[PDB]
Amino acid sequence: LGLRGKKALVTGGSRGVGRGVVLALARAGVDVFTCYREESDASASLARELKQLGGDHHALRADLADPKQIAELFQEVGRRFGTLDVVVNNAGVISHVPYAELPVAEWQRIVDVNLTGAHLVIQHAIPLLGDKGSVISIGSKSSEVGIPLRAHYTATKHALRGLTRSLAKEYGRSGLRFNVLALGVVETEELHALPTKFYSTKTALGRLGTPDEVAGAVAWLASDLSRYVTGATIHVDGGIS
Amino acid sequence: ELGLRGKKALVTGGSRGVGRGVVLALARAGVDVFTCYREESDASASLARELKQLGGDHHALRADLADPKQIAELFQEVGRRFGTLDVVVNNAGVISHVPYAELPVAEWQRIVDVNLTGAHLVIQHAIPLLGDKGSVISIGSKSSEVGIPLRAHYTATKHALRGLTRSLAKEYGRSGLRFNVLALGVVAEMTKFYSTKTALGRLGTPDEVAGAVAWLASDLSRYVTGATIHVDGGIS
Amino acid sequence: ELELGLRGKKALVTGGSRGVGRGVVLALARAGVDVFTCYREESDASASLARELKQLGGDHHALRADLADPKQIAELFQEVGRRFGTLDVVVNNAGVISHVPYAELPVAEWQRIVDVNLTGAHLVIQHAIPLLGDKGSVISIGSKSSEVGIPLRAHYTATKHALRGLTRSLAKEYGRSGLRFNVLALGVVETEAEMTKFYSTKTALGRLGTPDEVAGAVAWLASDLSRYVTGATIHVDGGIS
Amino acid sequence: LELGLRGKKALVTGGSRGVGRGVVLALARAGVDVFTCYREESDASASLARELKQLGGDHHALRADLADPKQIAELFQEVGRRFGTLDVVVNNAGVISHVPYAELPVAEWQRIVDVNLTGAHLVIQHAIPLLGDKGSVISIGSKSSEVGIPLRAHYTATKHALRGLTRSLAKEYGRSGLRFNVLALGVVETEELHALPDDERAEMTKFYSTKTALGRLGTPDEVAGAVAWLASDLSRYVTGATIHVDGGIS
Ligand SMILES: NC(=O)C1=CN([C@@H]2O[C@H](COP(=O)(O)OP(=O)(O)OC[C@H]3O[C@@H](n4cnc5c(N)ncnc54)[C@H](OP(=O)(O)O)[C@@H]3O)[C@@H](O)[C@H]2O)C=CC1
Ligand SMILES: NC(=O)C1=CN([C@@H]2O[C@H](COP(=O)(O)OP(=O)(O)OC[C@H]3O[C@@H](n4cnc5c(N)ncnc54)[C@H](OP(=O)(O)O)[C@@H]3O)[C@@H](O)[C@H]2O)C=CC1
Repeated sequence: LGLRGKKALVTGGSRGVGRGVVLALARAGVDVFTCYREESDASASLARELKQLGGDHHALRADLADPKQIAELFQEVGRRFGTLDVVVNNAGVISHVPYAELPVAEWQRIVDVNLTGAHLVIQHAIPLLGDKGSVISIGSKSSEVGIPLRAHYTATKHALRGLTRSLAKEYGRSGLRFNVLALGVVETEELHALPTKFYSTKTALGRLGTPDEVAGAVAWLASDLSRYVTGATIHVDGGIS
Repeated sequence: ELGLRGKKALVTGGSRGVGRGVVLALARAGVDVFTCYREESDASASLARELKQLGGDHHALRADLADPKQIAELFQEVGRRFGTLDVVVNNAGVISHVPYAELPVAEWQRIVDVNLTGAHLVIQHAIPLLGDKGSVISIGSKSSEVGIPLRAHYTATKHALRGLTRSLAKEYGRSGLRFNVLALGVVAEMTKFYSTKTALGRLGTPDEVAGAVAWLASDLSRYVTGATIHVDGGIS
Repeated sequence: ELELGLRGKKALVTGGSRGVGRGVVLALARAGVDVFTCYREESDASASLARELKQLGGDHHALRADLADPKQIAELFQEVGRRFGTLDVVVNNAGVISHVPYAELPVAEWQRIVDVNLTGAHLVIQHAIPLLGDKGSVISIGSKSSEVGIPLRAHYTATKHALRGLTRSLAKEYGRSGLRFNVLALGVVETEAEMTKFYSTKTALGRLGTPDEVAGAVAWLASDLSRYVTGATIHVDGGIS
Repeated sequence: LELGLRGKKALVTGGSRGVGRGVVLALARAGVDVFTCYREESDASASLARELKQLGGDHHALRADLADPKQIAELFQEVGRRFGTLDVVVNNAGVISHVPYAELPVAEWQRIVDVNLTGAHLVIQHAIPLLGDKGSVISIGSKSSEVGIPLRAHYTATKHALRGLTRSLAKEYGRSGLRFNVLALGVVETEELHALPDDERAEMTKFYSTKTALGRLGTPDEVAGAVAWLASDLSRYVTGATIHVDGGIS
């Protein structure tokens, strides 16, 4: 595996899947740079824990819907890190709106964060990945299945597959690998609600996913054990539907 | 058979290429065809004439699909001239060959605004006009599965059309609306580079696209929704 | 020019006495296609089929032939050669299924599902290729379920998925010879209360399929309107899960 | 984040040559007790047994023609008798041939079906009682089964069948602690290296590297990297999936 000493950027790592991937990479000895949109309890506790671990980690506010802020985020990634080994496009948004009522600004918001943001993050990171780098984008199985009231979400998550596939062709001989992780249903802040079975019935394993299991796949794509894996969609979904 | 005669269709980007073939083939079959283009050209003037000469209630207006209010205007005129729609064909799209590291954000936005947001807005405006029964066809690409250097922004948008279509299929299926994607292949030291990749050894023609479009517009495909139909000659 | 142009063609449809095959056979026949069909055992289904084909005047033939036996596939095609001489359309529709727990699946039941669904489909195609000549459309009946997975039926989905891998190489091999090969991925189709609503909830259209809806797709693939379609998996499944 | 592979017990079919030999040796060097099989006594099988002996611990290599259900029963008598338990199964044994489809004799179709599809099915069916409440079943597939290749339709039919088998088995046994996945391989250099050279000096290598994104063929050890992950608890939520280890070939 050999992750110790690498430098990784993980967008949207203050909550859920991003927070699990960030903390798991850090405990493995990866220098993890992460970002978030707004100062909240989650990012404050995230910085607190990142400091409690031994490593060169950073957590900065950056709204990926604003290309200016992506440029500033990568200014200080190159300032503090200088290089990157792993980029993990994980930041994303979602909303449940009937399609006929979906406002143009909410369509544009989901496109700007989930798709244009991941693209700009990748584009800025290409110079800093160098001779060798692994780019991982978080997709979802739902874009193959289709879910009502979230056509704008599945549109963006499926676009990441088309983006990754062409990028893998373009930069393969440069030593850069691009892949997508197709996620099932991962338990995140369902703990904030009160009474899961609806989705567990759809899985083959009979349980929802955990952010650390996504981290297990991210760690493999970060590792040289996957050095011949590029342009692929890796399903980490428990065989759902 | 297909039973297309009399139905009403909107085909975006019908002045040239694949769109012009679909528009002209649907018109000759007795379909009232409403099409649009981005800029007044010899192709759009030639198109407007050939349409005006057929026994048909055909229309061709200018509408830049990267401008949401030109799309809203386009559908005000479709609603006045047609009142209703049976089939919509998201064909308008753009492509450019740019080294990814050199791709400016504006050219990225242009491909997204036309290929992705445009198709979404056209669909969103057309749903009221389709009523209780309709068939929405979006033009995709086999290249979004293969990957093509210098065109990651293009394959991003064309693959987005599949994720959109799959969710719209499930949202509007019980309302009588069907949503599908046509994955197209390549439509002489260039013809044969692509012919060698095909199973049939030849490039496609717009009228063969019209053959699939016609099937998806008919009740013969009434149980087909949320699908990606490959019209690519088995390429790659 | 936007017409199917099926009148006068010659078609072979395997397993045409019940279910999807019977619907495809009768729909092609009513459209003026001379239909050759087969079945495994003399029943009233086959007797009803022959009586109705006689009532729809045309050069139709319905013979007994067990596709699990390569000797009877060979003779079926001697009869096809005698009576038709040529073929325009082939529909690999015949297939068997059983619900057996995978650990208790006997070798003979596995082998019979393989013999009929896969080896039989392959022998039908191998025998039919000479009869198709310069131009022909081969259609194999697949299933959407082989992408989803169904417990107690891993042998069924194994064979129905194998038809896709066979079809795709066959399209590459014979494309320049004027032969097209495709698969119809079927959803749940009404044939021979709780199950109807159980599967209808999984569709996008909220209803199960009809054999005539399959025939609508077969009709397209048999037509010149699909002359550039080959090596494809066409889904006729109502958007099922 | 660790592969906890030391001490596990694996069965890798067809381990004397090529990809399976790379997977056997890589797993054995990692502290996995590896059971493997082969069809005929060759110098490849003897070389494998000797190199396994230079390692530890107890690896086993036994002849078993998987076109014969009786010899698969023999193989699993010896596995349950020397191991008693399995943690990983890799369906790697496979055959291929170039026959013009119109010339393809029925016995050659049946041979490819017997080894690539029925053989793997019997191996999985015999291995389930030994995998218990936790196990990982990996089947070696091919990217070529979705691109299509002339003169090999019988091969791509069987390699694509493995995906349909795997997906339904994942649904059926997922709640029992068993996971099932496919590794779709690209062009992996094996002893391609003997049908040298000009035929091989860049005719084969260059034609296939042009199709890849990385511009190079795969090695058995890179396949072993994927087999390692799927055998590990880092992939405990990965089941019913087709993992592409193909260098982006298309
Ligand atoms: N939850 C699930 O079931 C699964 C998730 N996914 C995908 O995994 C990824 C993680 O999502 P998930 O964990 O579920 O939800 P999150 O709770 O993680 O919410 C979004 C995360 O990304 C950040 N974020 C949102 N918008 C921005 C923005 N403009 N700029 C920077 N950061 C932003 C958020 O930071 P902040 O706190 O400041 O808002 C937050 O950390 C998503 O892409 C999702 O599509 C798909 C299938 C399984
Ligand atoms: N480029 C590639 O290598 C590709 C690999 N694959 C798949 O990887 C797997 C192995 O590929 P490869 O490394 O080339 O294997 P090889 O063709 O080089 O050798 C096959 C192995 O399987 C053994 N084996 C055990 N039982 C049998 C049996 N009944 N019949 C035949 N062989 C048996 C063989 O033993 P023996 O020494 O007696 O022959 C041999 O060790 C195959 O399933 C293949 O489909 C998929 C895509 C591409």
